[PDB]
Amino acid sequence: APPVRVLPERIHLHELDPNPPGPESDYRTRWEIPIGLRETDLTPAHCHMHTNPHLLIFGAAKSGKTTIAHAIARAICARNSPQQVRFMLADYRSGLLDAVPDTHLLGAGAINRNSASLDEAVQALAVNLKKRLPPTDLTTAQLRSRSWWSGFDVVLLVDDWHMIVGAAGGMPPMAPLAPLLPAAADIGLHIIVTCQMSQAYKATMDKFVGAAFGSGAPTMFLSGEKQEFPSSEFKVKRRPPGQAFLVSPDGKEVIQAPYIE
Ligand SMILES: Nc1ncnc2c1ncn2[C@@H]1O[C@H](COP(=O)(O)OP(=O)(O)OP(=O)(O)O)[C@@H](O)[C@H]1O
Ligand SMILES: [Mg+2]
Repeated sequence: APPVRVLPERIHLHELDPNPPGPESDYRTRWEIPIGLRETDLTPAHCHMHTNPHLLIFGAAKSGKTTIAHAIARAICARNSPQQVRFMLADYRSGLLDAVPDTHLLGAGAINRNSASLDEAVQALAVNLKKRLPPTDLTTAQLRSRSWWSGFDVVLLVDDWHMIVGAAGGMPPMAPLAPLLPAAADIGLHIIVTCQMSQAYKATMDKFVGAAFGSGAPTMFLSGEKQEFPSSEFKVKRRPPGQAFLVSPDGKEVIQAPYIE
């Protein structure tokens, strides 16, 4: 009678990521980010952010959204120096002060806790990021190689998308950045967005989260009520905190996302 071992209800980031490679490594190694422990083998699943730049995290109340975003930002910072990565945060509920060490923050206005701050920061970011757009001049050998510009990748770490949408009036938030999203891989842009499950369905059809979702961004479906998001592809159901059905074009599987105090 074989011994039972199930997906543990709490896995620390150091258990998921005991041997992180460092800034010394190449781009591919620096952006192979562990995001959780698979139920099938207690082995890390990864965000291949060197190829698909984004990650979406959907979840009901107290399902672990903020902590997971914290933990994944840490795994990214373990792999990348402040010359290789910079973080801009949307943190309306003010829970991500320590998600990133102040060495890796994108300037003095990196942490935005309200609409006025975020609008200004997103304006400045889009102006800077558009400078990295690929010319039609160059050769496709330079396209995947991203050789026409050098600098840090930008991670847009966005907690509680539903609040940003609600506090934006009727205007779309991230309007300056949404047009650049098709070129995210070419300009080194990564968005990591959490959203309450009750609004995540509406979010999958907007121009920011929906652009990443419709283009195959890996998506954690944490605990939620099936009727908030009933599409049978994803198995939206009540889950322990941190447990998620991870969906990408690369497959669908149950993971335990990392915890961090
Ligand atoms: N990866 C995880 N694994 C297990 N438990 C977790 C994990 N992350 C968070 N938790 C637990 O779940 C609780 C809620 O965590 P957290 O605030 O991150 O979720 P949330 O979705 O941001 O909640 P809120 O609805 O307040 O925004 C915490 O008390 C924490 O102990
Ligand atoms: Mg939260």
